[PDB]
Amino acid sequence: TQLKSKHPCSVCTRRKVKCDRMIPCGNCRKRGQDSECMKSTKLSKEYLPDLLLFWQNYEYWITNIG
DNA sequence: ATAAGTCACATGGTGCCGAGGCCGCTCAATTGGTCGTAGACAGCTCTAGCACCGCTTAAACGCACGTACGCGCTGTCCCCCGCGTTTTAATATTAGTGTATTTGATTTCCGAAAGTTAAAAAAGAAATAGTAAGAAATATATATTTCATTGAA
Repeated sequence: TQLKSKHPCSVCTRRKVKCDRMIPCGNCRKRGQDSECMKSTKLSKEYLPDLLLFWQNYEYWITNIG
């Protein structure tokens, strides 16, 4: 779930009958609109570890050598 | 006779404090207006529950008889109370921790409210099957006829 804000959907704060706290929003999923979710603040992970693996090769061939 | 100087004397004026009066600020209470809404009021037509009466009889009252249980008497036995003397925790006094409720603040939740809108359904008509009564089909028992056979006119 990864809930760290516990703050309601800003577009959904208008009619805040429920708040499922799901990403992007349970109310938006009921509403079927992800674009409206992006318009608000509203507080993708498998590429960071491979890039860190790649960093070791980068700093050896740029900073140390070259 | 008078200008100038002395001495006291009576009053003018300026200043902070005290007491009374007015005013503004705020909060609560009260009342009038207003308008959506509901209740009183006629008004009408309909169910519907008494008055009567016949009647048929199930039920009820009355008189007489008796015996099944209510109570009274008398024994005999168990059976809580009454003291007397030991035991034993209730109980009031501090007290300390560690829960356990309560109050503000807030912030995210949940349903009253209003407006459309579609489904459940209610009434009425038609189909159809259940059931009872009637008529026909038929199986069966019995009389009747006819022929054969064997004994009488």
